[PDB]
Amino acid sequence: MDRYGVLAYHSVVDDTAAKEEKQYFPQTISANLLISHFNWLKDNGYNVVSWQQIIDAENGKSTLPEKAVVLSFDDGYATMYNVIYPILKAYNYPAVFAPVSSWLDTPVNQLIPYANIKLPRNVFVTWDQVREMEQSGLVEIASHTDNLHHGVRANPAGSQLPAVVAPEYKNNRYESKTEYKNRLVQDFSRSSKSIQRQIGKKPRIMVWPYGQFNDVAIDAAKQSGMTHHFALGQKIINKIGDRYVGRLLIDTETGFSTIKNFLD
Ligand SMILES: [Cl-]
Ligand SMILES: [Zn+2]
Ligand SMILES: [Zn+2]
Ligand SMILES: [Zn+2]
Repeated sequence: MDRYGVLAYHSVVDDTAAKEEKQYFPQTISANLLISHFNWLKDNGYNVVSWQQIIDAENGKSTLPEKAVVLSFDDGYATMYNVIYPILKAYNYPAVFAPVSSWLDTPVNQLIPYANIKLPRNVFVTWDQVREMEQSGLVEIASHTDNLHHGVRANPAGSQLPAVVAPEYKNNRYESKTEYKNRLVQDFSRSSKSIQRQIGKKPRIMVWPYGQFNDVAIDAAKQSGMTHHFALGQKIINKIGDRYVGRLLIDTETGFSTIKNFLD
């Protein structure tokens, strides 16, 4: 066919504990739930394809199988390497991984400023780990911004919005449209270079933090080679060649009927 679905995952842990009170990051699920999805896909005729097969399809080099599905993992959590990757290898499932590049670029001796707190560097993967995963041929490296996976103050009353989608209010004023666009263009361009130099491939997908984007962000990403962009459930079916790619956001309540209705 000419259609494909996309699933969006974040962290995956061995812990089967109920998660609501455990202080993980949002949308963290259990490895059992992940396996259940991986089993349900293959036992229902869904074929996991790599991003390369998508690109090969749009370029008229090969066709996709029926009920094509892409798997995607956001943020750069060490669980990508420690929990997810062994499972991808066991299933021979490829995937797209979107680490925040300034998090990875943080030296091992430093914490990562993250809203009100500072995180141990090994919450996240190292670049050695990313190289190994990419070299397997199973994992495509996408961008998830360099350092725009945070909020900015978006008004004088102290409202905070994702940095990608809001001119910043600081020094008692709003960014100019030109300042705001510049902020996205340079961050995205540093992300592309940060990934390229470790990995050998410029990323060719932008994955938006929190699913949120706009026209300025799209054009900023496009300028650095990321015309394909991954959002969340604001679009369900993707056709070969689409720039705007929708995804299902996975959470601990995502059961088979949820996945089925989406992929239907
Ligand atoms: Cl997301
Ligand atoms: Zn099975
Ligand atoms: Zn995400
Ligand atoms: Zn994210």
